[PDB]
Formats: sequence, structure tokens, C-alpha cells
Amino acid sequence: NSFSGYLKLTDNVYIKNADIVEEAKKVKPTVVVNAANVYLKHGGGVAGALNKATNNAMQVESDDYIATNGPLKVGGSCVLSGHNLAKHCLHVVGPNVNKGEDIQLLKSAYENFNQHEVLLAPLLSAGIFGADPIHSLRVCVDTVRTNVYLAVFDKNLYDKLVSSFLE
Ligand SMILES: Cn1ncc(-c2cc3c(N[C@H](c4ccc5c(n4)OCCO5)C(C)(C)C)ncnc3[nH]2)c1C#N
Repeated sequence: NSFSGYLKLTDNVYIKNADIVEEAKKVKPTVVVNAANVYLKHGGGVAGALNKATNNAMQVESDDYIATNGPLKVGGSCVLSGHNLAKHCLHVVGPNVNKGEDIQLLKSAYENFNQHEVLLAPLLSAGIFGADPIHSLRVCVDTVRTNVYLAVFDKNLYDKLVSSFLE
């Protein structure tokens, strides 16, 4: 858990302008969070990037999990192998408000982080999932009680998030 160059926002939330994949390779965290969908199909965005960094091992394991257990619920999660990126990957489904899912489920989504003492994570429901990223950061800060290190791979968004937190 050798996190470096983060800005501490609260006693348990840290943030950095970084690619979560590159962070996972450097840090070797105990848990990396995947911004997943309910069928664990890592087809693009940050899920596709984490899967590609495992040379598709994450996708094969995910397909096997879905066959036995069925899909996740929106707001839910599962723990699978971290492969070469972490000890464990916590696959979390935030709501996709661009597809009509309820933004209130973002609190349920961040509540999954509280089962793990230290996590490397992306900003849930942001990007093409359509949530307001400032609102996602506020829900993270108000919900997560364990130690979370947020990697946001966009300097423009990072600066807007920090300037909002510090108002
Ligand atoms: C080809 N490639 N290599 C690396 C990455 C990469 C993306 C990425 C990231 N994306 C954030 C995010 C966060 C929650 C998302 C989402 N995206 O997409 C819908 C699902 O929910 C965002 C957009 C807000 C900055 N955040 C952190 N590290 C990251 N690495 C990619 C891609 N794509």
C-alpha cells in the first residue's frame, strides 16, 4: 500500500490525478476497485483497462463467477482475485444514470468499500455512467469510513474536484 503523491481531503479520503491501472502496478494495493456493470463484462473504460492489464484473466474469472452466482445488483459488489494488480479486486456497480438507474444507489455502491480497510478506487458512476462527479466525491466522503485512495485519470476533472472540496 505504498501510495505516493496523493492529496489528503479528509482523515480517510485521498485523491490523485492518475490512471488507476498505473497506480495498481506501482502500489500493489491489497484491494483495487473496478467500476463494473452487473454482468461483469469489462468492455471499455476503466473496467476494460484493468482487464487488459491482467491479459484477460479478470474477464475469464468474472464469466465463471456470473455463471455460478448470477449478475450483481446495481449498488452491489463481489470480491474476486486482484491478479497482477492487487491481492483482491472489489467489483462495484454504481448506477448508470445515463441508462435510467437511480442516483440514490450511489450511496449503496460506496458502502461496499467499508468492508475493506484500504482501497485504491475510481470515482463511481462518473464518466459515461452520467453522475455529476462532484456529487460522487461528496457521497464518497460522507459514506466511506475506511481508507480510500481515489485515482482520477483526468487533470481537468481532478482540479475541479479539489476546488469543490476546498470551497
Ligand atoms: C484505455 N484506458 N487506460 C486506462 C484507462 C482509465 C480510465 C480511468 C478512469 N476513468 C474514470 C471513470 C470512473 C468511473 C467510471 C468510468 N470512468 O467509466 C464508466 C464506469 O464508471 C473517469 C472517466 C471519470 C476519469 N479513472 C481512473 N483511472 C482510469 N484509467 C483507460 C480508459 N478508458
